[PDB]
Amino acid sequence: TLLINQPQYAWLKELGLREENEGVYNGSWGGRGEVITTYCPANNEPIARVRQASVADYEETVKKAREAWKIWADIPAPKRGEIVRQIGDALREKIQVLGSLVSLEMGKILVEGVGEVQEYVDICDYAVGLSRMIGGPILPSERSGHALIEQWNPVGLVGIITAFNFPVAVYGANNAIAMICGNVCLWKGAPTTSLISVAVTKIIAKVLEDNKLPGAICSLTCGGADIGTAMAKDERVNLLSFTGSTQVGKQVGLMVQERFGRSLLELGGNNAIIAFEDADLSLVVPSALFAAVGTAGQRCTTARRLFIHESIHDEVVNRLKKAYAQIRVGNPWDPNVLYGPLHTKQAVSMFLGAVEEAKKEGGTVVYGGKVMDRPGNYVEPTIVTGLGHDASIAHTETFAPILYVFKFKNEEEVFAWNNEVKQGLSSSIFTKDLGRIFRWLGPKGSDCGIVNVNIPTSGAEIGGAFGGEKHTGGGRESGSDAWKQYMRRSTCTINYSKDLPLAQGIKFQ
Amino acid sequence: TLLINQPQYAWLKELGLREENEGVYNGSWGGRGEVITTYCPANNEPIARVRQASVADYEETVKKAREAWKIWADIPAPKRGEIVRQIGDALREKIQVLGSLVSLEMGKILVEGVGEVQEYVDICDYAVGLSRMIGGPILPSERSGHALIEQWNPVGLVGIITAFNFPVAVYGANNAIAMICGNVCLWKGAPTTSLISVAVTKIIAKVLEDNKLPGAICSLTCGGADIGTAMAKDERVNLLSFTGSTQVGKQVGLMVQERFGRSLLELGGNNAIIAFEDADLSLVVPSALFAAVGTAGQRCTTARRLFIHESIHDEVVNRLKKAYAQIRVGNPWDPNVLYGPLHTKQAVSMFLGAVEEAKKEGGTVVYGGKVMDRPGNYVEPTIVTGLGHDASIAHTETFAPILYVFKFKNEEEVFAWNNEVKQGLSSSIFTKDLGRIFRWLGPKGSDCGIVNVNIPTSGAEIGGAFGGEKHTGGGRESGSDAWKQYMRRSTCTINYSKDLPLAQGIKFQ
Amino acid sequence: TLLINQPQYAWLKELGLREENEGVYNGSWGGRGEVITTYCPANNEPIARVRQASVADYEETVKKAREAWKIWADIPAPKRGEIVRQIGDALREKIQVLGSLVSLEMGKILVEGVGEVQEYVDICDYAVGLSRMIGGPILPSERSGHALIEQWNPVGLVGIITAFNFPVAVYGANNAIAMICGNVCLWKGAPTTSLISVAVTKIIAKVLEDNKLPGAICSLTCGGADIGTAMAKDERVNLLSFTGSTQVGKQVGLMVQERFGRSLLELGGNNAIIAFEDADLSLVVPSALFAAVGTAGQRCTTARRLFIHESIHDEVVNRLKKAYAQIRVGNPWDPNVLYGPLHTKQAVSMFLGAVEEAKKEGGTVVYGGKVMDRPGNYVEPTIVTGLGHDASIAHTETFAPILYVFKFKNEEEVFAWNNEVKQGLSSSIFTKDLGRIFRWLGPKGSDCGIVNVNIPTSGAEIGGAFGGEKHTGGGRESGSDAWKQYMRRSTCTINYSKDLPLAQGIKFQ
Amino acid sequence: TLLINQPQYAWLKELGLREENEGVYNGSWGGRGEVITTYCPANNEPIARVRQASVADYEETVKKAREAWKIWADIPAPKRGEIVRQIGDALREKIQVLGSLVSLEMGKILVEGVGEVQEYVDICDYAVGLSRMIGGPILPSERSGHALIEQWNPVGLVGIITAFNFPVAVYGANNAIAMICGNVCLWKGAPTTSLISVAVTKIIAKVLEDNKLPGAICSLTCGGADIGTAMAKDERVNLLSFTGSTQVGKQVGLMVQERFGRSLLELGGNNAIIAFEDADLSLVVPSALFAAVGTAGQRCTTARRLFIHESIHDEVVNRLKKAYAQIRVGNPWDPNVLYGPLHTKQAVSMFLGAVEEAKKEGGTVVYGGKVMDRPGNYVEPTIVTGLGHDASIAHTETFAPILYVFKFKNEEEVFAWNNEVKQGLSSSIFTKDLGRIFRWLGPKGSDCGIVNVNIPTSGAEIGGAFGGEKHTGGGRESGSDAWKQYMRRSTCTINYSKDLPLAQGIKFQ
Ligand SMILES: [Cl-]
Ligand SMILES: [Cl-]
Ligand SMILES: [Cl-]
Ligand SMILES: [Cl-]
Ligand SMILES: [Mg+2]
Repeated sequence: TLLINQPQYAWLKELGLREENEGVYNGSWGGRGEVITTYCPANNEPIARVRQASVADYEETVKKAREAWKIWADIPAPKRGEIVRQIGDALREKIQVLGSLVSLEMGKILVEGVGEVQEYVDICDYAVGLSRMIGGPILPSERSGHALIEQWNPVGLVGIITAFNFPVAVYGANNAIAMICGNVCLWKGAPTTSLISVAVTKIIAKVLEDNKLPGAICSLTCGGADIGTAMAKDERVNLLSFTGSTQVGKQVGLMVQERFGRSLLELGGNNAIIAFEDADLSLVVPSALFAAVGTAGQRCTTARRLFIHESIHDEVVNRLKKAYAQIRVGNPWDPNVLYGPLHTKQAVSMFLGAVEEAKKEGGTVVYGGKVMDRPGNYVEPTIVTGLGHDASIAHTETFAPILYVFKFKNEEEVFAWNNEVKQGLSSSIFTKDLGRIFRWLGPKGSDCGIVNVNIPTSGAEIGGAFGGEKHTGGGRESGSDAWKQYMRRSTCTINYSKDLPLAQGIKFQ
Repeated sequence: TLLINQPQYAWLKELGLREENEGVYNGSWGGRGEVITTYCPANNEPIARVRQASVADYEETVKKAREAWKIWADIPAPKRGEIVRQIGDALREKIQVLGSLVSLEMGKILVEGVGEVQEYVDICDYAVGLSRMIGGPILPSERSGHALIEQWNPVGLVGIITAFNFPVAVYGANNAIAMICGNVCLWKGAPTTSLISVAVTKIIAKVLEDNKLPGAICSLTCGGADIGTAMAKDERVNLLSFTGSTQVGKQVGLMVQERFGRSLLELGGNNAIIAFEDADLSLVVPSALFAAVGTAGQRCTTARRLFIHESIHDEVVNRLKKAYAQIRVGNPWDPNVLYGPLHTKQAVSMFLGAVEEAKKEGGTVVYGGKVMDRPGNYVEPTIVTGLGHDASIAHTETFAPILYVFKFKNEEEVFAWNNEVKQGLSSSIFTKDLGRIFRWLGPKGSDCGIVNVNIPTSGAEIGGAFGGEKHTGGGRESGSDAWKQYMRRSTCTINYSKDLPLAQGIKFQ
Repeated sequence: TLLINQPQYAWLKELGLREENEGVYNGSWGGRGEVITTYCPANNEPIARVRQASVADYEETVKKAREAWKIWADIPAPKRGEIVRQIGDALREKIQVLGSLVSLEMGKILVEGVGEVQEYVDICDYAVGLSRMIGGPILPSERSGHALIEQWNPVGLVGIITAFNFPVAVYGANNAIAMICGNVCLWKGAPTTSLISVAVTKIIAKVLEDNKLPGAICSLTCGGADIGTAMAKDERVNLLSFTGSTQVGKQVGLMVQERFGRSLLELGGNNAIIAFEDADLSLVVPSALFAAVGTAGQRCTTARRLFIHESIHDEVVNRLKKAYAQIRVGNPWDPNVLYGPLHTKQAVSMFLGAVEEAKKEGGTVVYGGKVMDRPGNYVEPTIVTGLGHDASIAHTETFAPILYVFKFKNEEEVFAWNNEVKQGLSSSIFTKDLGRIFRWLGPKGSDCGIVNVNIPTSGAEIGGAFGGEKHTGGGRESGSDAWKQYMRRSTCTINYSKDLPLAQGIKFQ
Repeated sequence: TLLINQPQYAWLKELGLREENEGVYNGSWGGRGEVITTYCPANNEPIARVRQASVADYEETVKKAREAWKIWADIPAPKRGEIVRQIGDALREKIQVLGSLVSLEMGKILVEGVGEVQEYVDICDYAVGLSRMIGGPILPSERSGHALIEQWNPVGLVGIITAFNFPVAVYGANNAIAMICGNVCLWKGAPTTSLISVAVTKIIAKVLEDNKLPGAICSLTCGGADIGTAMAKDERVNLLSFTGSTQVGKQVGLMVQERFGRSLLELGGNNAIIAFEDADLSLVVPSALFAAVGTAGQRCTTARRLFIHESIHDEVVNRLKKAYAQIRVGNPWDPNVLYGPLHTKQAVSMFLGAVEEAKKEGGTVVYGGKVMDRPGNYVEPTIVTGLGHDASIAHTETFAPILYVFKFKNEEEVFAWNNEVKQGLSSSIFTKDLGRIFRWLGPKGSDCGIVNVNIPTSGAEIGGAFGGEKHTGGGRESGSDAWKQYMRRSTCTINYSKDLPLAQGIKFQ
């Protein structure tokens, strides 16, 4: 009954996958923990199985990774970049089958599965350039005969815990940057995307092996809360990068702080689009639709709140309704499909509960709101009007395609309503007004980590630092100087002179 | 019997101090909490009194500071820099009496009290430059017709909790940078340096008032653990900068993390000097003496571990003992005095406790070890030989002038011994060897935030970022890009084109 | 008959000026060249005399400056910054009388004379911050056991030749930055602002002398084309910063290039304001008036071309005409005056010549065009319509308040018309259109060094790099990384390892 | 008799070369100028022919390149980076045959021909990273309601004139950087490496055409001084990057300055190695040998002056002589060969002239000094002792393997002797002394653009800016912020507020 044993899924074996897969890699493959089966969310059929990490596997792997670091940190950063360049090429060679696996096991449409691998590929090439650039300034000392230099050095072992919904690119953004910065990595992906984690690790492991480097430089320990909690408490994990829910990330952040470790937290979002009276509606309507229903509403950057100026609210809602009806639903890997399943049946339950709560709280479902009657975890993309902007359910991140629509009149109030929630990931205004745009970008504007104009809430690219504020946790990935989170700064004074310190009346020899 | 009522301390009134002083400033002066008397540690005589903050004082002050922020954040950063320039000049005008007050209330020698004010003065002038420079890059977007900009904006209210031992400069470093970054400040200094906090706040208040700015931009709430804990828990404190012990800072860090605030932690040190066989001993011996006994061993950067190559260990110890015997002890304001008292009577008891534990664990006191028979909190500067490097007492920060001396043979082991403690603030090697110097600066070298060569563990200047790693807490102050900790980064994509997104087969209006 | 001998102008002595002044400073004051008398352009009366540099003076001064450099370059940059900080304070103390001298000898209104000194003061404070920041990155070498560092070091002697119209601030921007970068300076100002040059040099000389530094660090050799040509040809002048006409600057550039020196060229402008149909006309009209008539049209950044969309052309011209009639003319040191005299009688004659040329080429004088009926070099601020945008006189920089007005219809054509002249200093558009703004800032937009939006052509501040492209010469002053022009870059590889190169089959010992 | 018509050289056809090759590419291939034949310097046999550019070819190519720029500058920099990435891959695929062509037509050994292609490959990958990074800062304006941004835009057409001795990598460093900065390029290579220029252009043209981009983005006009002089005088060539002799580059620099263009000059070297008394002689002797004789002394970074402390001078010379005798001479494609021919017979004549001049100026040839009796342009690598450090011939760059050896005693004199020549490219000291190393790197140290320690004068890598000072011309290539030379800076103030300027007593409408 496993999909991997059916001839039409034989392409899975191009990624090195089998009926039962080892979920631990440290140079050798293994796994003594519980065996997990992952399921295709489009049809609820089992794909294949992964043997997860026991405690003993975790111990063995952390030790091997930290021994590997002694070799890896001695490799000049540009030569570490060459390894990352080869990882990029190795991903390129498997981009179609890896993207297909992302679609099969996670459930996003094929163009987004492929696009996720391409993002990892492109971050590799960015990191190759960074590998010749990272460092700090040489500064003019106030002391004669002294140099003053800012050095940056790897922190050591970077633990990377990732979420189900970007099962390739979040790891990749952390991996590429941590690697060129001289760190070794230990990955614990989401249990429901274990095959993706194994497949990516097979690709990287071959590059490391072909370059005669210890594979534990990019270690893997598949598991769930058990392994993740161990990483959060483990003093040997010098930096823990955690992408996931605010609820879990809060506890991870506390555990890392308890041991004076470093954490990089990429947590929940509740992202608003604001359409002012002067907005180009032919831009607003498709922008809101694709940002709200993309990935079936399961992006951290998904648009979940849409504020529309009262003068245009009804027209925008009507136009969105007509466009929602045209969304093409199907298997996520099938041609021209725009909309696939939610990742789990529990996500369907949370969807239904939020729709019910919105209705009981005075909202009107103007489109969608129901489960779809087909195999897998499909729900209708949903638009809710009439709720108060401070309704409890509107302030909650429900990881599903529910778009709460609100009216506003004035700029100051709607900026405050963007900022009033606990999350702080992405935000967008649609307007032509020059002053409003720079106020939005200013100290009295959006409080989010991503602050966009005339592009919706998923508007981000690898050249910038990606992340959020407030309960989104404060970490950054990929661009700008995000690399500094993966290294330790030292401020270094070098006395190269023959000068002696003042004796201060003491008779020294 | 208050020193401020005695003729030879009449200079205290030049700072605006009187017998009983208001310890709350938010534009108005007040203080309805407990009245604290601070004492001169050189003679245990009371100086004057300060009315501390009640809960109601704290609440009123936080609200007024956040109201002032609405005004302050709208002032262009270069004009904020002009205010910080005037603060610098106002400190210059009072540098002698303020330095004298540091010597009187805190107990460090006069040149260091004056020197502490000078560092604040110099940070002000550095911040004036920064006020025309802070910001982020404009990046090349991959998207046609889009701009990509990294913006930086103030976090809002920066709470600043400071230690007794640098009662002017730690606050000043945070104040000057936080101000040009567009933040308002709330200061809670050490209770035993309350008069210093009041005096500094009087200087700043006059500058703000002369510029017709709300005084709550630089608010003061004197108090102890009650006020500091409230700040740690207060969601209105956007960044909490904490300088203090690791024990207290750990709890502050956890409380801030619990509420997804920002913390900047500057915690304990256990700083090593390492002298290799090729070291210039005429440089090593005075360097170690002044870095170990300076400020009576009460700098966070004090040298507390001295590793000496076995070939020169006995010679260096003998030379140190002969030099320690020449240290000039007396009132810290008297001319040519090098060595004053410890800050508190509790510090004297902690000193004696550590000396006893050192003896139990196998160490030998070769110089000092006892309380001096004189008024005030004077203890002998102390040298202990023969302890194992991993002795529990050697791994502890005892904030007293106790220098633990160790032998070593090879570079790899002694670098490891530098790194093996939980603290990670400052570190120094003395050597002539070019390769050893660059290895010390590299990934297998010192793990501290300050990594020095042929200058001891207090070698730092305002152009660099100041702080440590590990249990020193990770925060940075003053130079390089430390300013970014006082601001929030946004990555901003601006679509300025008339281009519409691809319709993806949906028919839009 | 000298103004300095009349009681009405006795304040001139507060600047150390006498009836006859030494125009050479190299630590000693002297001048064996021709004695020049400078005149007040508001009343054509002689002010006082300056003894200019002979060739022997020039030779002696260059030698003393280069000897002084040996001392100055050994002073740590932050301590050089402290000298520059004190220069800023000394300027502050004389700001009113020095600004008054700028008004008296050069002729601009008092607020602009004072404002020029204030700009120098604020550049000093900027440079104080830079003095702790200048330097380059430490980069990750591809070679094991090697460091790679980018160093910056002073070029040596920076010659500074300046124009009459900013007789304080151009020198100051070069002086403050060159000084913190470790260079010594040699100033040759405009002959007609010799008293200003002497007065500034007296202020700086006292600071240097008070700090026990050789005065030749900021040397002065007053003179005309002969001294300027000598500097252009002198291999001992490592960097020649030249501010002045394109005609003279072209020759200075060729002379410096012939000897493989460095030049920093700040040459002529022909700056355009473009008002689009959507512009705020209540912003456009005052912006254009003040940018066109400010300093009697004698700024390098003066607006000389005004392109107005055809739909609003007639209205904007009518509003400009009504406002020009209200310009208040008089002695530039009187506070109601917006508008002072031109700098020379020749300038008045050239104004008249340009007006006649504009009429010959088909232009209509709609306001002004004539000399004013009063003593001093006063001309009417002048507006000319009906010329072709490619009229010869419109493409010429005439240093007089003549504003040439043109119609346009389309964005691409008017951007091209902005760009079609040989000058490339400043440019401004007035518009509300977001896309037009970013196209103006982009690769098909303005070709100038200053590219402004809704602020006119004088919109610049010290935090940015100031300068132009094309025949404006390409140099930059003040902000961003302009400091790099005053230093030499080295890319430094340091092998700190014991590794030997591969023998490649050769037998070495 | 053409090598390309012989079966042993059929591999040349892998580069698309034939008996007679078009030497003009602008999207179409042509060439109506003179047909040049290039010869193998190892045996003086003709290889193949190239049809060079006539004036009409040049004029059409410049126009086509500037038309192509309209498309290219509108492509986002990251997407321009993607093109450069594919150029790197296309070079990778041809690296062996292209390296072999460099050895055949230029004459350097095969590992260096391949290594030159590899440097271009790695610059492409570095540029891919930079394509997401280039830009300037957003700065904090002193003006309320204004933004201040530093923009960078392409200059347009970058003409690239290259020397014979790095016929791939110099072009590639300029091409990759100019391309990601949004410029189109026009290449005129050395006439004696025309086949290399054609082969590289064939590789790039295929990438451009495969991407449906106009081929004139990377245009080629093969020719000699006629085309190069036309480029130097052509106002349509916005930046002219020139690599070549100081003698030619001086005139190029003057012609570009005459038209207020931009030049990037990479001119001659006269690079010194200095061996101090404490140097590692097992490091010095091989370092000096390989840096002096590598590429038969035809690197711009070749070591030409060797200063040895008097205490070790005779020993180092004796060891160098014994090592020179082991240099393996032969065909530069033969695997066992270290030393091939000079590039031309004129180079042989210049070598002989310099050897006899050195003897006439008092030098002694202690090794070599003769032409080799064999086919091709072979001369003996040569060592000359006994010249004064200021002998005219030692101050001249003779592009041939002649090493002039000098004694010295003290550091200050030998630093001055490094600096006393007109050239300023590279420089190296060998020493263990920490203070001497930092003095060498400081303001009283080396005046060159490359300043090395314990690595010889060819020690450079792509992460750093490459170039020299003084008569080396000042330009930089490849790393750090060298990219700014290929773009134009604008300083942009944006008033986004509704604020109007102060009326200054004028009543506007
Ligand atoms: Cl001693
Ligand atoms: Cl629509
Ligand atoms: Cl040898
Ligand atoms: Cl008006
Ligand atoms: Mg003139």
